[PDB]
Amino acid sequence: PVKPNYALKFTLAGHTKAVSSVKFSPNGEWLASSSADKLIKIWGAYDGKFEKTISGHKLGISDVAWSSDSNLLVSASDDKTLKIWDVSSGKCLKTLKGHSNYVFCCNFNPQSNLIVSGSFDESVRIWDVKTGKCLKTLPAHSDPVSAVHFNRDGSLIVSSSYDGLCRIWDTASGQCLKTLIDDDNPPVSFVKFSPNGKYILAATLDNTLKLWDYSKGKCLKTYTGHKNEKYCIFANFSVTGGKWIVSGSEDNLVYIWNLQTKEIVQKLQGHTDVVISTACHPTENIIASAALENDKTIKLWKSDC
Ligand SMILES: Cc1c(F)ccc(C(=O)Nc2cc([N+](=O)[O-])ccc2N2CCN(C)CC2)c1Cl
Repeated sequence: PVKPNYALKFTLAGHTKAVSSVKFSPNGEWLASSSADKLIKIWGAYDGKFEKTISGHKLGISDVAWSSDSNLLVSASDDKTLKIWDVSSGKCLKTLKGHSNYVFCCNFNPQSNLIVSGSFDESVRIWDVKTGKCLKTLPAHSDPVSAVHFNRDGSLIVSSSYDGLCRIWDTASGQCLKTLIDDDNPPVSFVKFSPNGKYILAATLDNTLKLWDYSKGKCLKTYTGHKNEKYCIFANFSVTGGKWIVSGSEDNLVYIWNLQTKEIVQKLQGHTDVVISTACHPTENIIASAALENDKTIKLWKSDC
């Protein structure tokens, strides 16, 4: 339809400090969350039912990501490591050591034989999942790296940084293939490829989201009306029903825009602190949102379209 009708269905409480990231498993069954409380929690994606806690990091966790088969998780921590987890057993399979400071972001490639990470140390690292060895260290940026993401076939990596740049990397060679810069270079707080891999969605700490044609190297859409000047807030493409852009905001709301018209179609009220993370379910019209220290809860919202 014209607008979605997301309504609050479940509030997931359990973390005792700020929640940093929420991610749906590719198979749609689970939600994983990470927190400053050093814990990963697993929850039912459709019922919000608490499943289990996964522990081991020595400091707070900034991000979590699923393998393509929904069996593994990778986490990125202030303790300067990433950990690879077998979700079913809760086992830490590997600890990925190499970054010299806080690890902020992580992702598996589609094949899930590789992990990419970004750190406060200004590097992007590519890791082998099976051995846990660092395969490449990319001298990616001149300030902390806020996000890293593989494209649809894993041949490219996009990275964003407080240095105001988005960079595109060849996975195989580690070569920088593109540096994206618009009219200014405010800190880039988030970036990801579109599902089809033709565009990149990037957030900057000037209350702006932008859709880029990275190949042409041109900004196609701009999304505004939300508050984002301090925190690295995750954004998403919603594609299960109407085509939306979804993001958290520092006014405690989840914002939803029409991708094409750039109009705000919904604002979701409920959280009591900054909404730092949102996720969109892979097959159903379900959004997960998570908030910082004064809230500590995760919310599941559902729409008919
Ligand atoms: C709750 C919590 C932690 F326990 C640890 C780190 C963070 C955090 O702010 N991570 C972060 C830091 C920077 N930075 O200072 O350059 C940039 C990006 C992130 N994040 C926020 C969480 N997003 C899922 C991943 C990237 C957060 Cl929110």
